[PDB]
Amino acid sequence: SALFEPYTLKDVTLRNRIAIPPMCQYMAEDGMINDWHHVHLAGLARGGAGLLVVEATAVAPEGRITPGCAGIWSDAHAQAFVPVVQAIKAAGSVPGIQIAHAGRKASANRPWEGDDHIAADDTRGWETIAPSAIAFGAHLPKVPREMTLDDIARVKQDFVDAARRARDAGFEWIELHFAHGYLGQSFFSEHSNKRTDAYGGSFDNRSRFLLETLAAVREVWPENLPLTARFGVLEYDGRDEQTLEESIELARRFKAGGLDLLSVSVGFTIPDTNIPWGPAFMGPIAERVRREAKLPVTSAWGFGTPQLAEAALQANQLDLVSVGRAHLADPHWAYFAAKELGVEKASWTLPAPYAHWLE
Amino acid sequence: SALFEPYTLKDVTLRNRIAIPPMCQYMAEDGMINDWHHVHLAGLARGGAGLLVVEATAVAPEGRITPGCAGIWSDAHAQAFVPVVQAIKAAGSVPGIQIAHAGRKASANRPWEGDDHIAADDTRGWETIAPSAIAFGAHLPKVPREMTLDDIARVKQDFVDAARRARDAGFEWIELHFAHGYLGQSFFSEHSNKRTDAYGGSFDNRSRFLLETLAAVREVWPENLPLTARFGVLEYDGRDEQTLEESIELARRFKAGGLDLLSVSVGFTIPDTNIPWGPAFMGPIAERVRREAKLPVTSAWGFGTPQLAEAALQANQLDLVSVGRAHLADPHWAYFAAKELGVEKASWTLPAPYAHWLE
Ligand SMILES: Cc1cc2nc3c(=O)[nH]c(=O)nc-3n(C[C@H](O)[C@H](O)[C@H](O)COP(=O)(O)O)c2cc1C
Ligand SMILES: Cc1cc2nc3c(=O)[nH]c(=O)nc-3n(C[C@H](O)[C@H](O)[C@H](O)COP(=O)(O)O)c2cc1C
Ligand SMILES: O=c1ccc2cccc(O)c2o1
Ligand SMILES: O=c1ccc2cccc(O)c2o1
Ligand SMILES: O=c1ccc2cccc(O)c2o1
Ligand SMILES: O=c1ccc2cccc(O)c2o1
Ligand SMILES: O=c1ccc2cccc(O)c2o1
Ligand SMILES: O=c1ccc2cccc(O)c2o1
Repeated sequence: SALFEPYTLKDVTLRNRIAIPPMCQYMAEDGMINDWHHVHLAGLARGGAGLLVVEATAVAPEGRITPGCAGIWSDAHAQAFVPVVQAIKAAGSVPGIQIAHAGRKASANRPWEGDDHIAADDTRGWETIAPSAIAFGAHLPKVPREMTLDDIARVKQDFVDAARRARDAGFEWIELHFAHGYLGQSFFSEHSNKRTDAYGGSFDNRSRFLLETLAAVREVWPENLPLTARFGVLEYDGRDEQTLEESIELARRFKAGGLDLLSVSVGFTIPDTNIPWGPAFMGPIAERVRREAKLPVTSAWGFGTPQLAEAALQANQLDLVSVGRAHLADPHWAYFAAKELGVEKASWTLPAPYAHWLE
Repeated sequence: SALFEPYTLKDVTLRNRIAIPPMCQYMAEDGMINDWHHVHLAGLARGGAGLLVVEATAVAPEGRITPGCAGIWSDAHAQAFVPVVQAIKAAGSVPGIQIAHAGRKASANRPWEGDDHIAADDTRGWETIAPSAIAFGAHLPKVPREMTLDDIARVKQDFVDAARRARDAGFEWIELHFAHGYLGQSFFSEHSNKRTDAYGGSFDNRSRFLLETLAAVREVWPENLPLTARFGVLEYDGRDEQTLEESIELARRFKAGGLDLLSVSVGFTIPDTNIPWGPAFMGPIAERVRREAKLPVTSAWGFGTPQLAEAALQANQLDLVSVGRAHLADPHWAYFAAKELGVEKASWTLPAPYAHWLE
C-alpha cells in the first residue's frame, strides 16, 4: 500500500507515509515538558508512525496558547526535550517539532478549563501581542497590543533561537506554525493585519513577517534536515478564491526560500466563517496547493480511516497523511491501519515485544 | 456495565474490572528494566485499566526465563521500578507486580530469538534448577539440577526479599507466579516432582513449597495490600478431574493462608497436552474454582472482546477480567471497551489531554 511506502526528504527517511501532526497536550509547567510528554511521545513513536511532530512549542513565554503549553525559549527548556527526542529515535520514528507563537490567541485557558481568554486578574495571564490591536472575538475577546518593529525583530530572533535549540536537541524535522490564526497567520490575513508599515497593507508586506522568519530560521537550521511550515491557505470567509490565490503565491515564495514541505490547513483567523467539515475535506485544497506551488504537502482532519489515507496518497493529493485524534484514541493506529490495508507482516509495524505475539 | 464498576480488595480500590495481566517484554538487561518498560507500563496505565500487573520479575538471576527478563533480586533492581510505579499511580491505575522463578524453563532464548533452551556454550546461559532432574522436553530439553533443601530455603527467601522490595518500591498488589510450568507449578505437579523428601510425593508435600513461600512472603507483605498468586489448576493431560480437585483444595489452603485473589490458569507443566483454546475458554474452570474455594478470581485468554468480558463478570465467573494481547495491540483498549459497551462519557476512561477531544 502507498501508506506504508517510505518517504525521503533531504537526508531524512520516514519508514511510512503516516505523520502524527502536532497536538498540544496542555501539560507543561512554565513551558517545561515532563513525563506526561515523554511517555506520550515515546508511546506514539513505538506505535509505528514514520514521523512524529511535537506539539506547538512556544518560542517565547507570551507565545504560549495557555499556561500548559510547552516552550523552548531557553536552553533549559530545550534540554527537557533531549531524552524525548532520543526515545523517539530509538523507536524508529523521525522526531519533529512545531515551533510557534500564539499571537492574539495567547493567554487562554486549557480547552477543558474554559478554552477562553484568561481573566485580567488571573495571575497566570499575560498581555498578548499581534500585528494590530484587534481582538479575535467570540471566546477570545482580549485585544492584543500592536507590535512595534522591535517586537517583530525580537519574535523573529525567538524563532531563530527556538530552531537552533530544536536542532541541538536532536530534532530532525521542524515546522514553523504559520497557521490557525496565531501570530504568523495573523500577519498574512487582512482580517487581523491593519498595519501601514513594512509589515502590513500589500501582499508583499503581509508576507514579510513569515518570509523573514523563514529566512532567519534557515540560517541556523541544517540544510540536510526538512524545513517545513503549517499554513492556513483559506478561511471559508467568503474570500476563498482571492485568499487561496495569495496563499499559493506565498507557498511558491516559501519553496523558493528553502521550504521542503508545506502542511496545508485552514486559517481560523476569525470566528465568523463556514468551514465544510468532513472526512478528508482538505484533500482537494491540499492537492491544488501541491500542484500550483509544486511543493510536497501534508494535511489532516478525518484521515484516521485507513482507506481514506491510502486513497489520498494514491491520488497524489498528499505526500504524507497526518493522523491526529485517531492516535490519541489508539497510539498504535499505524498497526490498525496496516491490518486494515492488508500489509504483509502488519504486526511488525510495532516493536518485537508486541509484534511477535500479534502476528 | 459490570466491566466498569470499581473493585475493592483490602485497602486497594480499582477504578474498573479491567486488569492487565503480567506480560514479559524480554527487554531488560541483567535484570534491570529501562525506558522500554517505563513507557510501556506508564502508557498502559494511562489507557484506563484499573490494575496493571508488571511482567514476571525474577526473584533470582537463575529464575529469569530469558536473558531479557526483569529481575528484582537486589535493591538496585528494585530501585529501577520506583519511577515506573510512581508513573502508574499518577495515571490512576493500581501498580502490581508478578514475582517469579522460571525453574526448569529458565535459561531460554527470547520468543523471537528461538524461544528454546540456550545452547550450553552460549555465554548468556545458566544452570536451571527444579524439584527433580527431569526436562520439560520439546523445545526445552535442558535437564535441570535437582534442588537441595538449602536451595529450597534460599529460593523461598528470594521470594521474601522480592516481595519486600516490591513493597518498598511502592507496589500495591503482588502476584506470586505459581503457574505455567515454572518453579512453583513444577513443585505441585507429579509430572515434574518426583521428590521423596518433605517436598514431594503426597499432596501435602507437593503443596509445601507453594504454601511455605506464600506464608514467608505474607510476613513482609502489608496486610492491607492484595496478596495474590497465579496458579495452573489443570493441564489438559488426561488427569483433569483429579488435578482440578487437588488444585481447588490447594486454593482453599491459599485462602486460609491469606491469599486475597487467585489468577486461574493452566499448568503448562509438560508439552504433551491438548488444551481446548478458545475465546474465554477459561471461564468455566475459573468459575468452579471461585465457587468451590470461595475465593475471588481472575483469568484470561481471549477476553479482549468487550462483550465477552462483560458477560464473564455478569455471570460471576470472574471478579476481574484480565486482557493481555489486546493491550499490546492497543494500549487504550479500556477506552475501546467503554465505547463498545456504551459507557457514559467513555472518552474519560482516558486522561483529559485525550478525553476532551474524543468525546
Ligand atoms: C489536542 C489537540 C491538539 C492539537 N495541537 C495542535 C498544535 O499544537 N499545532 C497545530 O498546528 N495543530 C494542532 N492540532 C490540529 C491537529 O494537528 C490536526 O490537524 C487535527 O486534529 C485534525 O486531524 P485529525 O482529524 O486526524 O485529528 C491539534 C488537535 C487536537 C485535537
Ligand atoms: C508477551 C506476552 C508475555 C506474557 N508474560 C507473562 C508473564 O510474565 N507472567 C504470566 O503469568 N503470564 C504471562 N503471559 C500470559 C498472559 O498474562 C495472558 O494470560 C495471556 O496472554 C492470555 O490473555 P490474552 O488472550 O488477553 O492475551 C504473557 C503473554 C504474552 C502474549
Ligand atoms: O486546528 C487546531 C485545533 C486545535 C489546536 C490547538 C492548539 C494549537 C493549534 O494550532 C490547534 O489547531
Ligand atoms: O546547513 C548547514 C550549515 C552549517 C552546518 C555545520 C555543521 C553541520 C550541518 O549539518 C550544517 O548544515
Ligand atoms: O544550519 C546550521 C547553521 C549553523 C550550525 C552550527 C552547528 C551545527 C549545525 O548543525 C548548524 O546548522
Ligand atoms: O501463558 C503464558 C504465555 C507466555 C508467557 C511468557 C512468560 C511467562 C509466562 O508465565 C507466560 O505464560
Ligand atoms: O501487615 C503489616 C505489618 C506491619 C506493618 C508496618 C507498617 C505498615 C504496614 O502496612 C504494616 O502492615
Ligand atoms: O507486612 C509488613 C511487614 C513489615 C513491614 C515493615 C515496614 C513497612 C511495611 O509496610 C511492612 O509490612
